[PDB]
Amino acid sequence: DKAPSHVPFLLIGGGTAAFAAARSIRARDPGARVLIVSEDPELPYMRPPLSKELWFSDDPNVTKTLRFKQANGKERSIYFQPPSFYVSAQDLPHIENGGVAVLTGKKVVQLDVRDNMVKLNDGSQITYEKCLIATGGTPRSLSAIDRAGAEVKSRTTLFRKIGDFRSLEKISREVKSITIIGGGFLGSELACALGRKARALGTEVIQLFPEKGNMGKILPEYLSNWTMEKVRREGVKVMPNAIVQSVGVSSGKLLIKLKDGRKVETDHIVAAVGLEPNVELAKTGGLEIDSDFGGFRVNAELQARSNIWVAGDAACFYDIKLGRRRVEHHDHAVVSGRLAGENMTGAAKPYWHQSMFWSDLGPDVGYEAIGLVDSSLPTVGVFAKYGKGVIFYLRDKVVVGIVLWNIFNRMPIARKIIKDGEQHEDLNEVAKLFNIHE
Amino acid sequence: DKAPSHVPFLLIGGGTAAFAAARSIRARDPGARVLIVSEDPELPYMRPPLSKELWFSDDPNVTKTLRFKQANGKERSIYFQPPSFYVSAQDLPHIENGGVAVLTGKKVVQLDVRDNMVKLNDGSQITYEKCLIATGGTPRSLSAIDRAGAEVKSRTTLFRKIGDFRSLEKISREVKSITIIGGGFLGSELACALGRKARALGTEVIQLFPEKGNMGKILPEYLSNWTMEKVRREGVKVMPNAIVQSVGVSSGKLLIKLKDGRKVETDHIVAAVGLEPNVELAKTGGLEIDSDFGGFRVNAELQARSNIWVAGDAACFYDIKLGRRRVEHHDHAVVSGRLAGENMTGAAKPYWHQSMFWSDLGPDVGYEAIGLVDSSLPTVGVFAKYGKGVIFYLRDKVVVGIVLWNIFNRMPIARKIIKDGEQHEDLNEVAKLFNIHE
Ligand SMILES: Cc1cc2nc3c(=O)[nH]c(=O)nc-3n(C[C@H](O)[C@H](O)[C@H](O)COP(=O)(O)OP(=O)(O)OC[C@H]3O[C@@H](n4cnc5c(N)ncnc54)[C@H](O)[C@@H]3O)c2cc1C
Ligand SMILES: Cc1cc2nc3c(=O)[nH]c(=O)nc-3n(C[C@H](O)[C@H](O)[C@H](O)COP(=O)(O)OP(=O)(O)OC[C@H]3O[C@@H](n4cnc5c(N)ncnc54)[C@H](O)[C@@H]3O)c2cc1C
Repeated sequence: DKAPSHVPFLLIGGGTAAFAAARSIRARDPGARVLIVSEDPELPYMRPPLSKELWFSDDPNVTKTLRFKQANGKERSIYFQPPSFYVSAQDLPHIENGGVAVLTGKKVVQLDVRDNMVKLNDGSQITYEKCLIATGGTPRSLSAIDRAGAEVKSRTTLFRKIGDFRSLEKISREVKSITIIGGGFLGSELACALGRKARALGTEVIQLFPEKGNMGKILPEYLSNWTMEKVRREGVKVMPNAIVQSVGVSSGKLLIKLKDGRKVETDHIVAAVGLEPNVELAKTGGLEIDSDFGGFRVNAELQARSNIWVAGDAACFYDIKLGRRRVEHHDHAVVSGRLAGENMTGAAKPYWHQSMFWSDLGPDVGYEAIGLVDSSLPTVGVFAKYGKGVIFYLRDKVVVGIVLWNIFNRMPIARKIIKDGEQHEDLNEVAKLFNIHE
Repeated sequence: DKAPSHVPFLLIGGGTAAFAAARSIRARDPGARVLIVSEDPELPYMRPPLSKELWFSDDPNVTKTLRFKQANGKERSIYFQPPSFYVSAQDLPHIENGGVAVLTGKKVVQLDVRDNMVKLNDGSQITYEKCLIATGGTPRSLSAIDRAGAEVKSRTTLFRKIGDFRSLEKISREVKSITIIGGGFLGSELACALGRKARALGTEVIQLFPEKGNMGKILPEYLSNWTMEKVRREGVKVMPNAIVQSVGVSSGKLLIKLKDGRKVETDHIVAAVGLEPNVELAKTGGLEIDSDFGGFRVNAELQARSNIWVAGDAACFYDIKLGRRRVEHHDHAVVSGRLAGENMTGAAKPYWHQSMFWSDLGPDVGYEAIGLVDSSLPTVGVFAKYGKGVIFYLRDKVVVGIVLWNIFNRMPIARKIIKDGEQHEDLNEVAKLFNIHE
């Protein structure tokens, strides 16, 4: 309840990276006292289920329980730990053997790097010995929607939190037409999710984006096209090559006008058009932000200053093997958050273990990716029963990124390929490492 | 001298930044053991005298003694400390209360960050606890000269080291014409030095550069032009707007041909056209280079990795007040080197004290500078008795750089102006702080 005046380990933001760092610290410093300061009233929880498993649950009380069944059939909660796992912030300095506390509903509004101090929105001040910035990011919006009136904004969801899942799940049961703007994995996952729900009600789900196919920036054109067909088969009207010119309300309906002259009538909009790193604290903290990738600029060890690290979506870090990056993946927040916790306890380790990404777009599509995955890089695809396959992303004749298409339990192989940096003469032989033959 | 297997503090490079760090480390830890590895045969020495005082010495043995009198008339050596200040590398781990050693004539060729180890050109391996990279930079040459024959290269000086001063000084007494290429402070300082020698000796000194006038990139056009006139008054033939097309030999002499119709014939060429940061070790070390400014990319505390720092000309650092920069100034090497040393002894403080710059172009021109000094920025100059004046460099209606023209003992005032960063209603009133009125 009441924030202590001083804490050894202070973690800013109560998300995935923060929780991984808290567990990492406690593992290496058993009696450590870690304080997470989270503006969100919720305790740390994982987000991937918010766009997937929580929508495919048979339990009608899922919106209340926030529980789901994993791939192996085991049921669990999206929260990393139950409330009993944590200690209260007030008892954190006094409790024997320390623990992990979460100060929910409180925002760090000022970072005093000189005096190792943070100021909260309620005027409280907390001094620290080692600080992790794990603020993640805010979902971006459209300028066309920003310029629109207040009703348009109130009928637009920026999907990221538990509150967005509950509000949107209720909307899906109240309106007849939901439009998703954005072709990325998130927008495509929400389209498949709302798509399955729409079938029970006979409602409409629309997805439009500027690219020529789903994940146009990520997957090569041919696979992006195939994926778009699978999204359509999930009960989605996909409108590629769509750039939003303006948005307004006409007779109660939302009217989306595209630059190509087309117009779309809908009841509600979901905007999935990228993430904005939360770097407000860089101003008072005098911390550097990366102008190319956004976010806090940190080195290979995720360190910004003597006792300040950054992990998760907010951390623009230097990859020794792949260059400066900023990754927005669940496993990355775990890996980078875990790494930060180790470095905050003297590990002095650099980012080395490459984190992975995954996405599920209906039952027939499951993606796993790792490394530099971008459609503008040269690509070589090897497939077998359309069906499954691997896509290698090349730079300087070396594989720097891999996308696995309906191939599971083989990420270590992909990680080793990127690691060794070997110049392969025939990627067909390399595809056999992923059980792709013929 | 032989290198130990281990040393607590390892400084790569034996220049100004390295010495300032060694002095700083020892000041903080009077028992520290510091090893400087220098590819140069010389002990650490300051460079500004190589283009100024050493050429105006009243001692005809200056080229051998390398001693000179400062502005206050106090004689001293170009070396930071005499050999008695240092100990041998072999005895460094065994001498009680440690000391500072300089491994001369050895080049670190490999940096193994993982194992905190370096490899020398002779195969020796040295492990460290904390490491500073102070490798400075190599003088840049001209493509036109790179294309010329070996004889042309043999008669071109890349002025930077003690050997270049001795070689060029010997030449000035053996040839009839020397040509300096480059309009910066270095080229201009050398022009004034050789020009004075040419006065009471009967020889020619030529300076040519593509800019409209000396320090075209630094000073405003009107002040650059005024400075060019006084360099000429020192006995120099200044040829602005000169772009070299080729360099060849003609009857034993060097014939420079500019892109325009002009042609210059001289006996010797001195090239002073910028510096190339020495970042060879970034490859094996897995260290990040700055593609914009060059050099190693470090944070505000001059840190690159957990136990690696960078200082001096080779350090691209984050200036909390002015942004990311890389400065190539003597005082910067001292300030950043000693700040590095402090941070290598647990200080953990950012670059906050702004370093200054100076240049002497004859007896009637004394420049001092601080902050972001760039002719492409908007400037406001205030002058009194042409005489003296101050040049304010503005960004966002705030002073970010100051050049003082024949105004001394007032750098703390210029530093304070840049520190406060307040929008001034009238810069004339600010100029009064520098004793400029009417
Ligand atoms: C709906 C959804 C589905 C996803 N699905 C997948 C998937 O299938 N696969 C995959 O690999 N990745 C997926 N991701 C990405 C993954 O969830 C993110 O990379 C991960 O959540 C990043 O965690 P984080 O801790 O870095 O940031 P966050 O989880 O955003 O944590 C930051 C927290 O700090 C708080 N905060 C911010 N500023 C302050 C402040 N000043 N003071 C206090 N608190 C502050 C924020 O409110 C927030 O609660 C998904 C993301 C979303 C949103
Ligand atoms: C002639 C001259 C005049 C100048 N006059 C002025 C002036 O009036 N005012 C001013 O402000 N600045 C002046 N400067 C600039 C100032 O001298 C520099 O900013 C300063 O020398 C930078 O010091 P440093 O230690 O960073 O680099 P350096 O002095 O270049 O030190 C680097 C050293 O490390 C060595 N080294 C490099 N790589 C390795 C390796 N792998 N292993 C081992 N050793 C290595 C190099 O050989 C060199 O000896 C002048 C410079 C010159 C050359």
